[PDB]
Amino acid sequence: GSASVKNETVKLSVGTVSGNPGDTVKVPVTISQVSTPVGLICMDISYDASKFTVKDVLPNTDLVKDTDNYSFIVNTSTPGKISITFTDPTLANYPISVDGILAYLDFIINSNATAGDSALTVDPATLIVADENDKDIKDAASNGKITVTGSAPTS
Repeated sequence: GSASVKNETVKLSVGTVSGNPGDTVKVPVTISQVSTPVGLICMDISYDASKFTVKDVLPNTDLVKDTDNYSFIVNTSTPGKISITFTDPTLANYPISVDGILAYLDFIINSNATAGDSALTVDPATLIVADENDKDIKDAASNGKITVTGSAPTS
């Protein structure tokens, strides 16, 4: 009924994870309350480049399919910024209108990283979630918070 022909408010959610210095932490970006197929996703992750270091990111292939159609775009910007963009032209074949995790962000917590809570600032302006009707339909709050335990003498 109210989906596709009607656009809803898609929540982009992230949570709080914990890790140790030298431990690799994976931050899942959760997409919730989606019913209309999304096609345009862009997000800038501005994080602490000294405390964390991104390895790579895992796209959820349930949602993002046939990434070879340039549906998967990751530009590793100047240290601390990750420009991630998922734009899929294959949205009629694969309608991302189902919930789950969008992508998993893998960050290594640095050896010299200080304990405490440090959140990853996902830039809300560069964060764009538009469907095939090109409407930004996101209720988004995304600051992936990583609680560094600091389980060591110090680091």
